[PDB]
Amino acid sequence: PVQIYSPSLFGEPALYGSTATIGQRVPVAAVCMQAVGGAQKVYTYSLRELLDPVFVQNGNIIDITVPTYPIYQKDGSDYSPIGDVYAAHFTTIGSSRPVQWTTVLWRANISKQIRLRGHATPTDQFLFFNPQLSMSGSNLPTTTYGLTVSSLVSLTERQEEINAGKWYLSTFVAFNGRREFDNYGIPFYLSLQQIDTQQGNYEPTTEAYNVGAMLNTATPLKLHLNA
Amino acid sequence: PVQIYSPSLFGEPALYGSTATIGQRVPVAAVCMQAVGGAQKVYTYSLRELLDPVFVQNGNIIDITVPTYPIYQKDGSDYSPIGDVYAAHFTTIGSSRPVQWTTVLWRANISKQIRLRGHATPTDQFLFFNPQLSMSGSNLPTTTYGLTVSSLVSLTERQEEINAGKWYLSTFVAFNGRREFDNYGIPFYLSLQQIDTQQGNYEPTTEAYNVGAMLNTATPLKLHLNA
Ligand SMILES: [Ca+2]
Repeated sequence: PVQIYSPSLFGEPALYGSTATIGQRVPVAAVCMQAVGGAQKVYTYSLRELLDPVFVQNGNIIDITVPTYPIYQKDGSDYSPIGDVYAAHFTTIGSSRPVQWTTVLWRANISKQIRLRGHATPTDQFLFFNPQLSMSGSNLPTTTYGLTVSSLVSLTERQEEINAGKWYLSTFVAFNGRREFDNYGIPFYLSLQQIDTQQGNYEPTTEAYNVGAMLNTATPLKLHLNA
Repeated sequence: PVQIYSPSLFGEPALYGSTATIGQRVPVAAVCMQAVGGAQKVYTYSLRELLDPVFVQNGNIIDITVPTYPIYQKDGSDYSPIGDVYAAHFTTIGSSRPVQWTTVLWRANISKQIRLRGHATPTDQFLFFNPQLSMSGSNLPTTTYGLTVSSLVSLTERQEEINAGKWYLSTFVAFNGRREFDNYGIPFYLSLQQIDTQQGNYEPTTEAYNVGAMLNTATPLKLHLNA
């Protein structure tokens, strides 16, 4: 595996999860990941710049760009490649109400405006594990994580800028979803039902740190290379 | 300036702030930072182990051990050294209600049980910038940070184990406090008043990520060397 880190931009949002499919509905415009040699697809609105990443393997800084699979945009009925994925990692978060989180590291190969827009009927929800300060009695606090699920919305049309050569994170998450496909052993999940916006706390996992689903201090990303 | 990152242990709490002083009251047992050329001191119960840290300076992994100042424990009236500080950084988060935050990287020089015990009268409060998913209408969410302040408590006696050779983070924070002293340029602030548990949101800063006051994705700590 590759350990990944980078300074964040001023006010740059943290990684999060989005869903945009209910029944047969799909978003009008979104970031798409289709399986190699397959027609299956998942969607996302997650697009996070890595301002200046650093890649580390087995304690040594390496150059990832010295077997990739592309990442597309869906723009209406028109899919188009926007970059290539170098590493990805998946993990199941939770027990009786699992959240499947797939993070992919990719480098844009075109400097373009990426349109995001949900289906006209509200279908778009967003997921985040918000770190909380937990106190039981008069002891040292710990960090718990709650699952924040936004209410259903129809994502207003918007333009997001990507630049050739830059690195980007993109999650593909699902709430109690199905195994749609996998790419080089990394599964990709999809859920098709509205998510109850009332959710409890989720026990932390060391893989949720690796995929970036739960924030922690000085904790780098850690994904599998395409192999 | 050194970038630091590390994988977190299973469920390891994220960096938080602690205050333990009101008026002339000081904790019974806590981690102490003394001015290199003075008798001034600040206190904390923050003590977070870095499982397997990596230090990066100007793009390259470095061995930071090849001018340090000690970090002590206060145990009753007794003070004793427990480690040596290799890097530190300071920043203020907020305008009308500022929070002074100093993070110090240090390596333990003894393996023993460190005593934490607040004053008998409640004096201990803890502070955390909890990352939140905020949504304005039907648009992409952002990450805001609220200021979680625990209620006044008297920290129950406890023992925290440290091991010589391991790396530990420790914060020294204040809520609209005074600059007690500085160690190799990095100021250390102290607050001597109970903190109102009702607080608002704090706008992001790049320094908050570097010192680790606000969590972000794949974002390392970045502290100054001792010079
Ligand atoms: Ca002693």
